[PDB]
Amino acid sequence: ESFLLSKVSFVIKKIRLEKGMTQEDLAYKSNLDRTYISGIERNSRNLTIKSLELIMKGLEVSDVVFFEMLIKEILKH
Amino acid sequence: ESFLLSKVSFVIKKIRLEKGMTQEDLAYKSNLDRTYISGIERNSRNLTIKSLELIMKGLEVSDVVFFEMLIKEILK
Amino acid sequence: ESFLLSKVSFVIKKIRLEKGMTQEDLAYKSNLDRTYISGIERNSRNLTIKSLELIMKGLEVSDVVFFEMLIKEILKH
Amino acid sequence: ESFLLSKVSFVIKKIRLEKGMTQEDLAYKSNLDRTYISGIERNSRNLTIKSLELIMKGLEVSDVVFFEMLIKEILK
DNA sequence: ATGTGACTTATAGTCCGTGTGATTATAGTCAACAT
DNA sequence: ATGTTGACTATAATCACACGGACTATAAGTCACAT
Repeated sequence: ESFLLSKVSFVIKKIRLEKGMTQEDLAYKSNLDRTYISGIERNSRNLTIKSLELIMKGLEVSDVVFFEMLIKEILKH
Repeated sequence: ESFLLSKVSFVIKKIRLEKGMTQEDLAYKSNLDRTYISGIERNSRNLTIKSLELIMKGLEVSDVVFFEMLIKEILK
Repeated sequence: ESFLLSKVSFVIKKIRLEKGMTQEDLAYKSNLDRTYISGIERNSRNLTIKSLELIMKGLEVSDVVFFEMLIKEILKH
Repeated sequence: ESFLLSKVSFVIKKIRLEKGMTQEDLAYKSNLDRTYISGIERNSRNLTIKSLELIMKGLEVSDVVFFEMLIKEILK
């Protein structure tokens, strides 16, 4: 569907595994539904900047380093 | 409101201006509503990635250039 | 399958709803997985007395009270 | 160990005796292993409902009578 | 008769994830009128 | 030109649940040898 979305959803998962988190921890720490974290990674889903922020806080990661990894993923072949 | 959401909006407005675009024209170029655009720039909207993407295409700016800018703006 | 199991299964759910609990709450307080609580209610799984005991403690109900409702459900038409 | 588990077992042993059965015979009647039964009666086993059901069949006691008894036993 | 121990094998119970209908909050989109 | 106020309607986001596969702990079932 959307170019950027699958990149965002890819990076959320990448970080989540890097930090040895599971989906449902992240769902807690991000103060969003269990199934939403799944749905974001699983398919992609069209999240909101506010929701993205919540997830970033949950990944225990800064806006900045998130976007830095986002850029790197976009740039790949 | 949100810090990120504010910086996003600021960035959208910044790029629109360094390109000498009007809102009217930013909305024409991305096929969204001008009041919608207005709203974002006065930070009254919490856009989705999809929408953000349409706005980048309307600004004629790559995802990467946008985020490069968004990062810099984020750091005061 | 087993006669007693689906009865035990039924009564666990009945109580759980009577107390306005959700599976999530229950598996919570029973310190079992929410998958297992679901599994039990769903497909009448074959639990252990120890696990049943945990569920009773989770339902905030006593041995006695449970077995009294168990007897009732068995007796029904 | 568990409180319930001990009284299940106690009950199983109680009924086997009130009937005049040996373990050997409770095992035969319920098509289970004798050491299996001995284990339960010394309370070294944590039955599943299914197993309990087989032991009730062997004792020839309905679920209801078993639980009526277990309750009474439970209340000291 | 019953009670051990110790040793496989079935399965109970765990852990992480997928996929889904139904409801609620809210973004997406477009009016009217402002300046 | 841009701002703001309601609106309607799509959909983001929530909530309670089912379902699967893979792995770990342990109950199920059977030996040998006590007594």
